[PDB]
Amino acid sequence: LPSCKEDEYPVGSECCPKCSPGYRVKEACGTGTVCEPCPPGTYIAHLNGLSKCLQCQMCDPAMGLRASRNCSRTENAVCGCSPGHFCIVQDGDHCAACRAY
Repeated sequence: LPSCKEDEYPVGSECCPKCSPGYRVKEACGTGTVCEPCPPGTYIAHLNGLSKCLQCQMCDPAMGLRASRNCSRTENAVCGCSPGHFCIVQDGDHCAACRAY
């Protein structure tokens, strides 16, 4: 009847622990869950009840964008502007669009 805790997600009639950041679900609990590392070029930054990780953002310099932070398992890559450009469309720290000076 009561909800799973935050570290938990629902499986069948059970409430099973989530995988730590950088990990995807290998097999559900039944015992807790057995979490296994994100594959290369993917990540997850929060606790995870998924069997998939998130694809990393990449930075295409043919659009005047350069990686300001690299993609790890616990954090996504963040894009910045390549020289000669300034950012015109943002999402916090990630620049999604550049204009030439």
